[PDB]
Amino acid sequence: MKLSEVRKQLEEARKLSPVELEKLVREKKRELMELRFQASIGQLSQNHKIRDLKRQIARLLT
RNA sequence: AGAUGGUAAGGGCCCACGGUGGAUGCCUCGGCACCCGAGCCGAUGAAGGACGUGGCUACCUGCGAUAAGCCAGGGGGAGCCGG
Ligand SMILES: [Mg+2]
Ligand SMILES: [Mg+2]
Ligand SMILES: [Mg+2]
Ligand SMILES: [Mg+2]
Ligand SMILES: [Mg+2]
Ligand SMILES: [Mg+2]
Ligand SMILES: [Mg+2]
Ligand SMILES: [Mg+2]
Ligand SMILES: [Mg+2]
Ligand SMILES: [Mg+2]
Ligand SMILES: [Mg+2]
Ligand SMILES: [Mg+2]
Ligand SMILES: [Mg+2]
Ligand SMILES: [Mg+2]
Repeated sequence: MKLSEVRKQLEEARKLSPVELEKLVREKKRELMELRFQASIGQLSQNHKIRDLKRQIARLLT
């Protein structure tokens, strides 16, 4: 389900949409690096975090 | 004075049981022929590729930095994150 709650308001992100969507896409991309960094060091990441964070940015990126 | 036994280093034929080898039978995811259908793609970048892409990924498959995937419509009704 996750998606709906998000993707719905992701469109609703039409307050300052495209611009806020760029800003948003970045924070989502920084959180990703932090993740692959912590996953890099070994015990400090638990999988799906990255997958879900990726696919999020993909629709987020629309 | 004479006469004729035994020995098998090894060999040979036969029997039994194995080793090696992959014939024979059965099998079939594939192939073959015919018939019917269907018949163009490309600068809106084709055909075909290269390098990438998974939390751990050698290869195959998929995909393309939104990267085994994103959106929506339809199908479907308990399982799902390919091999
Ligand atoms: Mg989805
Ligand atoms: Mg005598
Ligand atoms: Mg005698
Ligand atoms: Mg003998
Ligand atoms: Mg002897
Ligand atoms: Mg002997
Ligand atoms: Mg025996
Ligand atoms: Mg034999
Ligand atoms: Mg034999
Ligand atoms: Mg066949
Ligand atoms: Mg043309
Ligand atoms: Mg191609
Ligand atoms: Mg590949
Ligand atoms: Mg697909």
